[PDB]
Amino acid sequence: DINGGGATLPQKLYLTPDVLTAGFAPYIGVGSGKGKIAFLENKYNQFGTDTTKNVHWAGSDSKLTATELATYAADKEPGWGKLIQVPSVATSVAIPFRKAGANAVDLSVKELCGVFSGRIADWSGITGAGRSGPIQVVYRAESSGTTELFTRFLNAKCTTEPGTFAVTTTFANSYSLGLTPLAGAVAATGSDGVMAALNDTTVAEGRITYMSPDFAAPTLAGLDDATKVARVGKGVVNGVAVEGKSPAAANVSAAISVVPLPAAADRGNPDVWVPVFGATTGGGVVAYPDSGYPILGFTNLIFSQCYANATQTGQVRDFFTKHYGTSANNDAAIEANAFVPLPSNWKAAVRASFLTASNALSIGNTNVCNGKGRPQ
Repeated sequence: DINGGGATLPQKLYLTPDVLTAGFAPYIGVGSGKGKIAFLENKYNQFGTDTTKNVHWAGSDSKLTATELATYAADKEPGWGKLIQVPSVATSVAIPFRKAGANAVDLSVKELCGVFSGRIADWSGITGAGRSGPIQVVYRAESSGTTELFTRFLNAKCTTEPGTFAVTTTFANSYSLGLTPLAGAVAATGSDGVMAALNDTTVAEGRITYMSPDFAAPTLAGLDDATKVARVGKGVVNGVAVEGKSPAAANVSAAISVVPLPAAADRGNPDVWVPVFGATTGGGVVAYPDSGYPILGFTNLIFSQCYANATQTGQVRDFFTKHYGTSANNDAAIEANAFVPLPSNWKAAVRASFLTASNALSIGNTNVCNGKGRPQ
């Protein structure tokens, strides 16, 4: 079997029957940090105790770092082939909370920033929410791609707090002044662990967090309940008050559709395949959108170009053919789990590099993978 795991943000998608195709073992959700280690170092111990198994792929919503890429290129690539890093689906980052009230909770970006910096410690500081009492932040204890996607937004947009947020996979390391300004912030492990803490009725109401939209509510409809999942984007544009949007996929799809393709000449560099958002467009960075739901990003796949086993090679190719297909694809399942399919031009680009047999980057390319590949 082909073994993968990593990011919890999309784990329920990858666990849905037939999203992963023949040969793929059930996906093991353990966090993006562990997913990257598992793949880069071939350490199945990050997935489970049966370390006779080899790792074949990972899900991650944390980008591979310069050091990770360079180390793999030097240590593993000569014998195993190039790694491949590609977007899987696009996603919002939802803000679920436990605080009763008939009023819609609609955070301005400034309010969001204050909640997560500690500047706003009481629900009464959220205009229009009709709520009062302490806010308690729940965050991911471990190295998390959800944290990376969220802190990338805070870094770009929270520009008038006392401190600043660094982009990181460890939330406790993000704010320059630390977590100390927050009173009783709670760390939990996994998307599921954070939601369990958020939903814990043995403690007082008031908790809030950042979350995969597939976990942030029991069903898609729940993402539109602003008494449980915050709208984000409240403000004033051209002199007129505007409401924020829910993190429903429909509210980020327009922004995703116009994300530029990875620069053609550099498509041999895995770093260019994962777009990141930022304050302004330029140098490969895509500006966070001024319309729709504001907090978005990509979750990604990490594979090898080459596998020692020919059956596994074909099975990986069959998965790419489905996941990036023009038709007979995973898009209905992607949408059903609160995510945004990749645009057609993105699917085509992924296929043209990693599937089309003649391409030097293609999975199982006979000239490149001659005598090479990750162990079965």
